[PDB]
Amino acid sequence: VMTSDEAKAYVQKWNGRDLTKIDVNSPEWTKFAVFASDPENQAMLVSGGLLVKDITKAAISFMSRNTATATVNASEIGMQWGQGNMKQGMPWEDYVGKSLPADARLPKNFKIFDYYDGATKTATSVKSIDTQTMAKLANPNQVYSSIKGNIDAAAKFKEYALSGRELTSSMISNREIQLAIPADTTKTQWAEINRAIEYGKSQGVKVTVTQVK
Ligand SMILES: [Cl-]
Ligand SMILES: [Zn+2]
Repeated sequence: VMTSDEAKAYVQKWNGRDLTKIDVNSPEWTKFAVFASDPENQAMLVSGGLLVKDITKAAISFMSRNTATATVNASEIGMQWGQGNMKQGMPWEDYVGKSLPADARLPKNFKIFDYYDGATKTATSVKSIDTQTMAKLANPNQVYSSIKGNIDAAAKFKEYALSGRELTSSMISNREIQLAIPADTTKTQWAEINRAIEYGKSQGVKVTVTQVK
């Protein structure tokens, strides 16, 4: 996690340089982008004078970009937003199921994960978040914390054995979350989503996002 010292020195280093030379997979860019988009640092960076710098502006817009891996029509996977779990979460979960191996689906009450593929040692949790509720639209950091909770759950998992079937963490190499969001998700919500995704990486959890319109 980036300290003010580190952020200040990083900004100084990039003054008057071409920003296209920035490796957006480098650990330092990643840390700075997280630092600079975390809104508990906004007034800090603004009134501190770091926001006038191109790299700081570039970090913010980078974290606000749409990082959805796919876009799917709700009407084609039997899904609706905001009409209750049966028409939202469950069709989402079945749709993910059709794209994973035929052996992968875990029993209904299995804890935390929904799918597991032994061929790749990949355990998958399936989630949907309606970003268009009055709460999520008007309350900063709720989208973030919701995804964070899912991430920590997935990383916390050690072992679950239910009615003759068990999965242990020694057999989980990849932890993934397949997250669905509505396509009218806002720029500010995308910042939260990307911060959550990056936090996912540090916990060894891959968060993949599909926009459902
Ligand atoms: Cl456990
Ligand atoms: Zn489930």
